[PDB]
Amino acid sequence: TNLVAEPFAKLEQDFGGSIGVYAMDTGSGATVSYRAEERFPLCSSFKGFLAAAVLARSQQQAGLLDTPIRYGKNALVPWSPISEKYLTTGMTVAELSAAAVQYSDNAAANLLLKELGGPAGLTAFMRSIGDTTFRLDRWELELNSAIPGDARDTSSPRAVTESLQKLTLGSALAAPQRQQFVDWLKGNTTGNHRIRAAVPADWAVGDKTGTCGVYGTANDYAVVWPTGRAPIVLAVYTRAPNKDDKHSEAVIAAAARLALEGLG
Ligand SMILES: O=C(O)/C=C/c1ccccc1B(O)O
Repeated sequence: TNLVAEPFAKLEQDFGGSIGVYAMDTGSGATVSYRAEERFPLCSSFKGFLAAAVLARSQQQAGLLDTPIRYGKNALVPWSPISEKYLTTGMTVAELSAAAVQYSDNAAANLLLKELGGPAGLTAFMRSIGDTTFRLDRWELELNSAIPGDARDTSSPRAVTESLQKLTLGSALAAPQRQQFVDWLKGNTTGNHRIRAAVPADWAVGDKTGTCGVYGTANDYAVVWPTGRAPIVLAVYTRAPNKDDKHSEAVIAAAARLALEGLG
């Protein structure tokens, strides 16, 4: 029997679906795992790793991040509020990356995906950092279908957390790029009701959300700096068996609380 897991099982039963959690305390090595190796749809959470992949490329391309991109209306996608706002001015690669991370801007994400060689190019970047689980197969908005049993556009909570650690705290990015990735995550605007709702107000948090909508499917991953302590990295993913089942931000926050409470 796994007593640590019982509150998570109760939570997912109340929710009406499945919850996957992995959390790592980088100071002690302590972890919390629940369905941590199961696949869940990435939804928009892929956009954080997209931004990291762009940052990695910028390490060999002088001024890539500062390069202006003058996209047209044909690049726009529903829920592209930053891209629409800057349509008449253009945006730099860095601004597109920040929009994808901090507003889940769909047009910005697809524009950057194209620069990287599409979903397979982002998947290849994740392979290059040692992530063998992540797979992106489609673009926005098709990647949100979240069909039960479909492995397209999925990863696992553990693989997400391990890759997030490598990119934000480890050596997968050069230091200036690691810091930029962290800065973008800390400026996210979409996650106030998810992992951020689980952490004490004085702790610093960088996160990236995902919401497929269908099949009760939504998620969040975060790096969390408790004041004066080594950071925690964690991922919380959800799904549900019926297409019209609704996702729950409260369930994501509640799972994150249990993860923080369960850490040594
Ligand atoms: O970050 C979120 O919670 C939502 C992102 C989003 C919004 C509209 C359409 C697609 C997505 B995404 O999850 O792919």
